[PDB]
Amino acid sequence: GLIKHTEYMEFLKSVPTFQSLPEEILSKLADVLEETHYENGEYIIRQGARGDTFFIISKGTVNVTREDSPSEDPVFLRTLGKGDWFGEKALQGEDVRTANVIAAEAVTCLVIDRDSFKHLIGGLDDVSNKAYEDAEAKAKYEAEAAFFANLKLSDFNIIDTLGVGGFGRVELVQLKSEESKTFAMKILKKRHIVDTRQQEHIRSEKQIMQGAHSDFIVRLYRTFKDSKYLYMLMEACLGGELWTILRDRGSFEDSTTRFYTACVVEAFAYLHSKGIIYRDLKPENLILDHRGYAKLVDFGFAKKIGFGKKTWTFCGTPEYVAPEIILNKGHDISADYWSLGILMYELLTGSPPFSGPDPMKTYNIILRGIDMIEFPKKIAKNAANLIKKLCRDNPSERLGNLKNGVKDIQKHKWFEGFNWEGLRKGTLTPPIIPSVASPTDTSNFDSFPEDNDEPPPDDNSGWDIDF
Ligand SMILES: OC[C@H](O[C@H]1CCCN(Cc2nc3ccccc3[nH]2)[C@H]1c1ccccc1)c1cc(Cl)cc(Cl)c1
Ligand SMILES: [Cl-]
Repeated sequence: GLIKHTEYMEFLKSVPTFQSLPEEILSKLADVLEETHYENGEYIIRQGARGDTFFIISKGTVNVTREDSPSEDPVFLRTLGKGDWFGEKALQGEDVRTANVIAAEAVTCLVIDRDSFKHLIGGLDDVSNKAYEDAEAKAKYEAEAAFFANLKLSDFNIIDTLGVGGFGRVELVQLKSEESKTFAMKILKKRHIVDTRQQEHIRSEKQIMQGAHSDFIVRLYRTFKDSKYLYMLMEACLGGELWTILRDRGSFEDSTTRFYTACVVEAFAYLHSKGIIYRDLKPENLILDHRGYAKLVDFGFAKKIGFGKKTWTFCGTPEYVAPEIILNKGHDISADYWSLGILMYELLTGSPPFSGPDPMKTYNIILRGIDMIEFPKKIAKNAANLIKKLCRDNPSERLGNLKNGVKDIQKHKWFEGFNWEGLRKGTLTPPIIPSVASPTDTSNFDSFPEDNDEPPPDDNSGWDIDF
């Protein structure tokens, strides 16, 4: 009735994930949630039983257990209480139960069967169904952390090397439990991080790349650590390094450059919506996937910055540094729009616009401006017009940092005919289609010799505590 319905309504509002949901759904749940009771030691669920009902705990506690074999004692897993739940696989179709749920005292559950759950599912098209699908997406990422949190470096095999540098190297790893699942394992020498004073640069890289969920940014699942190296488990983008494709091809066509520039625009639009400056854009920071879709890979120089505030660190490759960084005036999200203009220019000509024989000479030609450079005939009138709008000296006057934000870059003449929606959907046909025969295919990468040198010194300082 009305009392019991409001009591279920007031209860669901106190449950961690169910409180964020619309009132429509909460009332529809409270109409069909049934109340079941159990005394101490009573089995709510038995392992191996076939079931169609989900349970939320309204009163008491239960003890979740599981036996891994017939002739092996049952293992204890956890103790759930008020607001917790269990049995949710039963709602998709999976009948067989994989763990025993025993009552620890007098327990009361609010229950819903698969049929009743499946029929409540079918509310308002984009009103009720909007926040539900977003709540189940938001929920999946804590479960992804839990999956990777149980693994160890010992659960992986090295397939082949993807990259090598002074930093360490990127190895293609294969999960032992699943031969179809491949990841890029970036292994970093800790003394190189300490020698370069990159402790916080990498501490922020972990925080940002794990927090990010863009199809235009390489995913970072988790990290590991030992006394010598930091290990970073990311997604495998087997399409190849953009800087090698650009090297092998020399330069890129207007249409080819457009697709890659657009992939960056979406990546930036995501980062900028969270107050994150990238600051490291250059062909080296881009990697294609097996479809030929580009993603940003290194977040070493990226920084989370509050809305309306500036940062003052002087870093980055001299050819991509914005004027406000050089001038020790502050800088924000708007420096990434400058980098987009520089990236466009190099992708179309094979060489960026500002370059001197050393950093200080390069910084002098950047300060003279984009208006002081003659654009080759190769660069199309529209591409050149966009590069000049993105490379304006004043960060306030810059395209992307004006009235409409990143939509002003998206809406530019150069982008007329560009299917922005098919790019976000993944249906737009890329310009360079890579040949990836399997998840273990590193043929789109350079050949790297095996590390024969001895390992670096230990580092047990403790700045790696979070890894
Ligand atoms: O699958 C059932 C679905 O799952 C619940 C109960 C089980 C956990 N999950 C969150 C969740 N979704 C995941 C998807 C993938 C991996 C882990 C995940 N955890 C919850 C949730 C909460 C709000 C919106 C969507 C789902 C459910 C949704 C709602 Cl709104 C109401 C009920 Cl009674 C049941
Ligand atoms: Cl993603």
